[PDB]
Amino acid sequence: SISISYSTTYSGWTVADYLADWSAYFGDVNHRPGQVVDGSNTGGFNPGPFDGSQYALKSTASDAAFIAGGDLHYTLFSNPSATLWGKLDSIALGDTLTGGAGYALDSQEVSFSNLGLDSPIAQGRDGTVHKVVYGLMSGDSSALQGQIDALLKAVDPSLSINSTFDQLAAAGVAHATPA
Ligand code: HEM
Ligand SMILES: [Zn+2]
Ligand SMILES: [Zn+2]
Ligand SMILES: [Zn+2]
Ligand SMILES: [Zn+2]
Ligand SMILES: [Zn+2]
Ligand SMILES: [Zn+2]
Ligand SMILES: [Zn+2]
Ligand SMILES: [Zn+2]
Ligand SMILES: [Zn+2]
Repeated sequence: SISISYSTTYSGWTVADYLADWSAYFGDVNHRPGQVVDGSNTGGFNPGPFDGSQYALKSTASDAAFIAGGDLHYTLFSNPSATLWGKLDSIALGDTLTGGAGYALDSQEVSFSNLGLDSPIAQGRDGTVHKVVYGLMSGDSSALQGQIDALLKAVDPSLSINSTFDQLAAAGVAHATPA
């Protein structure tokens, strides 16, 4: 079942409000045709170069960053091209990316783990893993939100992305860490 870690700063926040805030502050890195710049808005894999247990990306607007964890593969130019696929077990959100091939966030705000998301290569860019991560890269947490909402309801059908982190802690899903 999904497990969430949150800084006590966010106890009274809803998951949706947190995600919409973080995504707006991270912004859109403009990873799209004609706009990809190696070393600026590609992010990186650990161990990489195009596969690993982590994919991490820093904002180009702010100090926000995220780390996706699991078993992740990027097809680059191979068919189906520009597809991230594999198993997505976790998403960590916060600021100030450190490390590398592991990555960590200096300020880890919220992490969602045991996501259990998996997308085979055959689904291409329509895979859930691709859509969740590419959404974050593009300033849009909607895909992530939809997956979190379904996972929460699978544990306890009255929970949702409009639950506060404290409500999720009372339901046994979330765990606070010191600010
Ligand atoms: C090491 C990391 C990455 C590198 C070096 C990389 C490189 C590139 C390059 C060079 C392009 C431009 C290709 C073109 O438009 O012809 C591109 C486009 C794209 N990338 Fe990435 N990328 C990386 C990570 C990712 C990740 C993690 C995702 C998804 C979660 C992704 C999704 C896309 C998408 C959807 C496009 C547009 C594809 C198209 O329109 O043909 N990329 N990438
Ligand atoms: Zn955009
Ligand atoms: Zn192209
Ligand atoms: Zn694999
Ligand atoms: Zn493998
Ligand atoms: Zn922050
Ligand atoms: Zn599957
Ligand atoms: Zn219930
Ligand atoms: Zn109930
Ligand atoms: Zn706990």
